[PDB]
Parts: sequence; C-alpha cells; structure tokens
Amino acid sequence: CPLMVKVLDAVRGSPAINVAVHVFRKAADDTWEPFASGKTSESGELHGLTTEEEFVEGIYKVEIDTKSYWKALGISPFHEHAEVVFTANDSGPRRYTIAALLSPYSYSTTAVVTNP
Amino acid sequence: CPLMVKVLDAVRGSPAINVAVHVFRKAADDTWEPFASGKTSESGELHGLTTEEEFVEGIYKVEIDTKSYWKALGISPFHEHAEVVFTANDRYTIAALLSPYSYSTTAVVT
Amino acid sequence: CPLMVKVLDAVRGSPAINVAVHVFRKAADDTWEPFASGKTSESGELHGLTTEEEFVEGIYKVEIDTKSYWKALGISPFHEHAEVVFTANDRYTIAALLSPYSYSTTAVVT
Amino acid sequence: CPLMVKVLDAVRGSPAINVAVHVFRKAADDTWEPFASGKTSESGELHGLTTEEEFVEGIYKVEIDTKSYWKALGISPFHEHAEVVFTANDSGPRRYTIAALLSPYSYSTTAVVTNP
Ligand SMILES: Cc1nnc(-c2ccnc3ccccc23)[nH]1
Ligand SMILES: Cc1nnc(-c2ccnc3ccccc23)[nH]1
Ligand SMILES: [Ca+2]
Ligand SMILES: [Ca+2]
Repeated sequence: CPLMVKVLDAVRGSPAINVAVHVFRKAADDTWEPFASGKTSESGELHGLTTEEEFVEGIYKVEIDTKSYWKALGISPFHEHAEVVFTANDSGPRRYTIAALLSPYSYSTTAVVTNP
Repeated sequence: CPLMVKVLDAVRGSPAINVAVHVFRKAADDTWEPFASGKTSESGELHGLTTEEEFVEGIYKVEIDTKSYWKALGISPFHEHAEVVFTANDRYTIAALLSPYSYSTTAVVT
Repeated sequence: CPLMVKVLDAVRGSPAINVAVHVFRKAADDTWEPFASGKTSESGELHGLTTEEEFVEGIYKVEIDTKSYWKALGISPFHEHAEVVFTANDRYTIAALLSPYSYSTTAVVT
Repeated sequence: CPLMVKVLDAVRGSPAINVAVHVFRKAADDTWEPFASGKTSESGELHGLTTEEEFVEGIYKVEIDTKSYWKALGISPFHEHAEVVFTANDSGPRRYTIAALLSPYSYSTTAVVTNP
C-alpha cells in the first residue's frame, strides 16, 4: 500500500470512521484528474487506495471530507474539507501515510514518508 | 478587519514572515475568483485583506505558499501549499502553524 | 511583556476565555515555585504575568487548567490539565489550541 | 496492551524513533510514583508498557522525552518534555493510545480511547 490515510477525532478521542477521502492527480494540462477514493474503516484507516504500479510520479491531492463527517454527527463544522497536496515519488517510489486530526473548527495533518 | 490570516513556524518558534497568501471566492460556475492577497508581516499576520462590504457570504479559499516559505529558509518541505477552504455565514482569523511535513489550522471567529 | 500565554478553542472556533493558568519556576531542590498566574481574557490572552527583572533564566512550567475550562462549557474532557515545560535562555508567547481529547502547543519567541 | 504510545516527527516526516517515555501514577499521598517506561521502536510505537492487571484506575502521567530526541539529532529544542496527564479506567477498563507529533518548538498530542 503506497498510500494510506488515517483520520482521528479530537472531540471524542476516537478514530474518525466512515470519512470519505478523494485523491486526485494533476494532469498534463494542469487540471485535477480523479485518481482514487475510499472511506475510512472502524479504525479510522483507509488502505487499498492504489498500487505500486498505478501510483506513479506526480502531484497528488488528498481531499478528506471533514464536512460530511461532522454533519453526520449533528455538528456544524467550519471547513469544507481538509486537503493535502504534495509531489510524490520524485526521487523514486515512497510509501506515504497522510494522517489527519479533526475538530469542528480545526484540523492538522502530517505526512509519514518511508522508503520501501 | 473581517478577515485576517496568521502564520506561525513550529521549527524556529517564530512568526512565519513574508509568507505569500492568496484568497479566492468560489464563483457560481464552481471556479475560484481572486479575492485578496498579500504577504505576512514581521508578526506573521496579514491584515487589510478585505472590507466588510466586499466580504459577502460564500465559500473562500486561503492558499498559503508554504513551499516557498520553507525553501527560502533552506528547509526541505513536503506540501505544495496549504489551502484552507471554509464557508463564511452571516470576524474571522485563519491561523496556521507550519512544520516541514505537517501543518495545523484553526479558525477564530468572534 | 516577557511572557504571554494565549489559548484557543478548536471546538467552538474561539479564544478560550477565563482559562486558569499558573506558572512555576523550578527551584534548586527540583520543586516548583509559584511564579505567576491569571485567567485568560476575552481574547484568550493572558498578559502581565511578569516583568523583565523577575523573569530570569530557568525552567518554567505553564499549567493550563483545561479540565475546568471544558467542564464550564458542559463538555467532557480527557486531560487533567495541560502543562508546558521549557527553559528560558538569555519575549516568549506560549500558545495552546485545545480540544477535548487533544491539545497542541507552540512557542513564539521574538 | 491497554496503554500504547506513538510518536511522529513533523520535520522529517517520519516516526520518532528511540524516544524515551516514562509513565507515572499518582499515589495515595498525591506524589507521582513510577509506573512504567520504555522507548519507541523503528515505527515510532511503544507497546508493552503495562498489562490489564497492572493498569488499574488512577491518574497517570505519560512523559515523552522530546528534549533528548531533538538533542540527539543535533537540534536545540524548546520544551523539556511533553506530558499527558489523565484519569484512566474510571468507568471501567479502557485501552488508551497517546499519540504525539513533534517539532522543535511545538508538539501536539491526542488520545484514542477504546472499549475492549
Ligand atoms: C493517526 C495518527 N497517529 N498520530 C497522529 C497525530 C497525533 C497528534 N497530532 C496529530 C496532528 C496531525 C495529524 C496526526 C496527529 N495521528
Ligand atoms: C497564537 C496562535 N494563533 N494560532 C495559534 C495556532 C494555530 C494553529 N495551530 C496551533 C497549534 C498549537 C498552538 C497554536 C496554534 N497560535
Ligand atoms: Ca523524478
Ligand atoms: Ca471508578
């Protein structure tokens, strides 16, 4: 799994479950093209987005649907989403974990990049 | 003063100075219209972006050029930028704390 | 103004108002001597804690009473408090962003 | 494992490896007593601190030695440590993950609490 996403909820102290995640890749023409999508599991983790073959060099955007997450819990959140945009695999293939921690008016994100 | 951006550096323990910030408003065709821009000051703050009459309800995007910031300090960064997207509903401070492989953002709405 | 504390609320998107803050300095016997205290203001800030002559080099602890803060809002919190411990070496802002099960802290030293 | 600690490095985008962690429990007399200690692994994780039998109700303090971590990397950090202090198991046994994200002048911490 060269790309994994993990989401936590800072209000409840829990994994953020059933969070939709959409991944895009910048095309030659500078537009965002769909790349992969999925939803977090009961552990707040999303595996299986992509493969070593499909996850080529490029500029990727990981868009985490924070707004729907909070709205489902009955809460009115501030942000439309949380996005992470980065260049991947420039110096050869790497594994990337994008982690996010969510509150209604705030989020943080970190990347863990490892060399297979 | 309806909209202010404040940027902090978690590596140096300082304001993030001379950070480029561009603000956009979402247009009816779902594209992003330029709205405001500037560079953070010596205090890491960017004031004077808009006025009450100009800042209508809508979806706004604050694009912070974190990559140029880190490169100007000689530090290797992960992100292309940090973009913060929110709805304004009828004073907003967008605050960001930057590290090379992470960022945090909060809204202070008073 | 050598020492300021600023507290923000990530749930409400606001300053964290009326938060109790106690500052201590580490004594030669490794116990903690009271140094300063106060409650954050309407802006989430606590100024006027010390003076330049009083704030000598040493190890300082800033204890923020996050549990009382959350309970006064009717919200169930994880932590007993948030304590931030650092060395002052010859202006410091200790900033904290609070959530019920998490907190973040940074130092702005100028 | 009722108590786990995970540490990440926000500068390098990596697990924070070889971080010392000391856990204390408040005694009857209101002092901190040693409870357990260990160091993070190559994954930035510390397992095996305690057991279901030993991890009784109480007020616990998890002290993460951030200062030594940065100093070993040749960096002068701001904080002496990062601590997390919480009441555990008050409404019955729970599993607790304390996660921390480190930068030289900043840290964040979150708790993930689950019901076995
Ligand atoms: C998953 C996961 N493992 N550690 C974290 C984490 C902890 C503290 N602060 C954060 C801020 C941003 C993203 C993750 C984190 N998340
Ligand atoms: C002052 C001041 N205005 N914003 C912070 C802030 C913003 C985002 N994330 C955080 C994480 C930790 C501490 C402060 C912050 N500090
Ligand atoms: Ca290349
Ligand atoms: Ca009990």
